[PDB]
This record gives sequence, structure tokens and C-alpha cells, in this order.
Amino acid sequence: GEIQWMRPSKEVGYPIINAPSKTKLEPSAFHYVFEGVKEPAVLTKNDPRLKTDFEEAIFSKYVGNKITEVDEYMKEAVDHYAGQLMSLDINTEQMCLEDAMYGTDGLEALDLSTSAGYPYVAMGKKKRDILNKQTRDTKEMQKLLDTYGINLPLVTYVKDELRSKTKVEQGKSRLIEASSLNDSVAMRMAFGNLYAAFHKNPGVITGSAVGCDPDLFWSKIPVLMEEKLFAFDYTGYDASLSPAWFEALKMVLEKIGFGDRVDYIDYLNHSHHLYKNKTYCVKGGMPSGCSGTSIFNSMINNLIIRTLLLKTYKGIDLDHLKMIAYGDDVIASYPHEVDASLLAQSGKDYGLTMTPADKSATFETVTWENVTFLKRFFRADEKYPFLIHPVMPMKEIHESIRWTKDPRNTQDHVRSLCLLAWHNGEEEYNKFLAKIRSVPIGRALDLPEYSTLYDRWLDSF
Ligand SMILES: Nc1ncnc2c1ncn2[C@@H]1O[C@H](COP(=O)(O)OP(=O)(O)OP(=O)(O)O)[C@@H](O)[C@H]1O
Ligand code: NA
Repeated sequence: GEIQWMRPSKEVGYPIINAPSKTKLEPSAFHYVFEGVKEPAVLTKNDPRLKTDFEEAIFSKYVGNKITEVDEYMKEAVDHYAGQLMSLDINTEQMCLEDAMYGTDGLEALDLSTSAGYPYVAMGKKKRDILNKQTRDTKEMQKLLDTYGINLPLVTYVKDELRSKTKVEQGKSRLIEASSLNDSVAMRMAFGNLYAAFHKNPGVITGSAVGCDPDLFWSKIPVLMEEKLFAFDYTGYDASLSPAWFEALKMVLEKIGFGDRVDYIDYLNHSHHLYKNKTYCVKGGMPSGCSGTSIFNSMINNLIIRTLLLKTYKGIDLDHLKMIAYGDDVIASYPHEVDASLLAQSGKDYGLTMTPADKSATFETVTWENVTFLKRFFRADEKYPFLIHPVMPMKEIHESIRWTKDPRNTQDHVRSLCLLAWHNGEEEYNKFLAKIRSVPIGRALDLPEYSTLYDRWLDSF
């Protein structure tokens, strides 16, 4: 990913974008009851915490494009993956605007919360006026589509979230590249069935984990994997992607019945952005807020791992590559051990920066004891080991609970964290509940008891 040019949105007929300059994250009732070291991300150039230019930093993610064409390996990678997907018998038809707007089996309705994007964001018009569940009225949207068309600029916001002190001082705030309700709808109509098939099929055939339910899915994964697990982390995956990987992606879509509209992929690759008062053009890089960012990122990651394997181990049997990805995150396996470090090397050549799994100092042997996926670990239940516990570190929860954006969502926020934490074990969960109930706010929450959660879990399978 790389920015071709950037300039005053006025110089090209685009209005300025008002981006709130103050975070919505303030200390929560449990701020001093739990330990945390994260603070809200820098939102403006002025943040006294900054130690380098904000503009430079928030864009540093676009390290450039490393490859040009789609080589032999990539092509083979494409064939193999496209091969697997073929077996899912994916419906290639388009999705009727209605099902695409309000949802259908395999696809959730649009999220009334997220930005409507341009031009609406600048017109004040919000989704709540265009959509409206009850009737599933296509008319207003249908109208707006003809009126404003598609392939509209991406509105860019700084993501308001908790970050390390380092990523605070270094202005390393993440950015949200929001898509227009139109493009979002168009794409959902174009790929809606692809999206559905993936959500309904997390596993090693789609190589996707998108849509998955950790509480159930974790037990299925170990069975799907091969003997030897191999993993690593990406650094700026999304932004590091080069045009070639997008072309490779289209080659797959094409091979499975979507050549029809692979054009949509072109705007993810080459895209138009509006950030504040400026406008820029990016070559490469997967935008964060588009319909299908997750899935396409996962499909591409599936192409990548195959590639680096075909390029490093001539003769490698891709059919025994069992991997599951969720955007840049991934968990893979092969009958034989492989060198993560070696693969990471071939990676640089493809414009990917790969480092030891979970910020390890070095690439080490991946095991069921240390491997993570979505920050979560794998732990077989003591009483019934054939049931695997998706285990997220308590630290992650402690951090999240020390802050709040809205007091009205405290019940929901804590309840959620509880559904995550209890997997750490009864002793741990109860200490957690104890502390929560050590201040007025918590004592007023409707939190589930361990035994309740654990039994429900057992029956869920
Ligand atoms: N608006 C967004 N919302 C959600 N996720 C985003 C958004 N923008 C980018 N991302 C994701 O976050 C990633 C970057 O997160 P992060 O700042 O932690 O960088 P990192 O590469 O993980 O750093 P490190 O290599 O040191 O671990 C992107 O590659 C992309 O997957
Ligand atoms: Na882009």
C-alpha cells in the first residue's frame, strides 16, 4: 500500500470532513479497581502526549508496494485455493437489494451505528432515515443509489480506542476508512452470497474464521489442523498489501463465478480517500471499513501462506495445509515442521512483514499450549477435555473494563467481558466478579454466575 498523492479537498471539489477532536473514552466505575496501562488513542495533532508528527505517523502504515506482477507461485496459490472454495458449491447469483440491506441466512443486516459515509456524512443524512427495519423498504436506498451512484470516496476517521502508551506517544493511531452506504450495499448485493457461504462455513475449507463463535468453534479447530502448527504475526498487513495480491484475489473470485463483478475489488486496491480537509489517492492497501474487508483480507491471507510455501518448499503438499484466517490473524498447520523464520524471509519479497507469533523475541515452536487466535488461547476443559476453552487473557479484560464510552452500555459492556473471562476458570472469574461488586456501579449489574455459564456452555454443543 502506498499514497500516490494528497491535497486540499477544496482544490478538487470536496467538502471538509468534521472529525470529533475529543475522545469518548473516560475512566469507568472500575478504573481504579483494576490495573490497566492503555489510554485513548491520539485523535488530533494537538495531543500533548504526542512525540512526533501525527499526520506522518497515522499514515506511516503505507510502507509501499513491494511486488508488481502475480508470479508463478501466486498463480499456483490462486489455483489451489480457488480449488478448495470450488467444493463449497458457492451460489454465484447476485443478492436482491432487500436481502442485502436487511439481511438473510448467512448475512446480518447493515449496522445502523457505523458512518453512512460520503456524501451523506457531509449532508447530515444518517442511515436511520434511509433504511428502517420494519418495512425493509428498498425505495429510499434504491433511489439514493441512482442519484449518487457508486465507487464513492472513502471517509477517513481516526479510530477512537484504547492504545499502548507507546502507540500513543508515537501517534500510531489506527484509522477507519469508511465506505459509502451505496458502495456497501452494492458490494453486499454483488458478494452477499459469497459472504454468506463464508460465515456459514468457518473452517479449513474457506480458510476463514469470519462469522465464527469462539465458544463453539474452538473445539472444532484442533480436529481440523494437521500435526504441526506454524504461525506468525503480520505488521501492518492491511496497508502492506500490494496491488498484485488484489489481482490474485480477483483471479480466485473469477475462477469461482464472480469474474462478473471483480471490478469492485479494484476500488479496494486503488482507492479515493477524504481525511479532514485533505484528499488522497492510495495504490494498494486494504481499506478498513468496506463491505468484505475481513473476508477478502482472509482470502488474500490464504493466497499469501500458500505462496510463501510454494516458494520456499518446492513439492509442499498444499492439500495438507490446514489453516484458518481472520484477516491478518491466522492459525495454520502441516504434517511436517516448517521454518516460520524462513517463510518470513520470503514474505518480505512479497511486501509482507512477518514476525514471531505473539511478539515473541524469536520464532519458536508453535504448540497447543502457546498458540493463540484472536488473542485467545486453547485449553481443554478439565471435566470434559473434548471441549476446548477459548481463553482470552484477563489482562485484556482488565484493560477494557477500566474505561467507558457510554454509561448506558455499562451493563452490556461488563456482561460481554464476563462471557469472555469465565473461560479462565472459576477461581479467576469469581475474583473478577468480586472486584466488580466492590463499587456501587458493579453491585447493580446483572452478571451471570460461573456455574450458570459453564453448564450453558456444556449444553451448547
Ligand atoms: N479502522 C480500523 N478498524 C479496525 N481494524 C483496523 C482499522 N484500521 C486498521 N486495522 C487493522 O489493524 C492493523 C494495525 O494494527 P496495529 O496498530 O496494532 O499494527 P501492528 O502491525 O499489529 O503492529 P505490530 O507489528 O507492532 O504488532 C491493520 O493491519 C488492520 O488489520
Ligand atoms: Na486502498
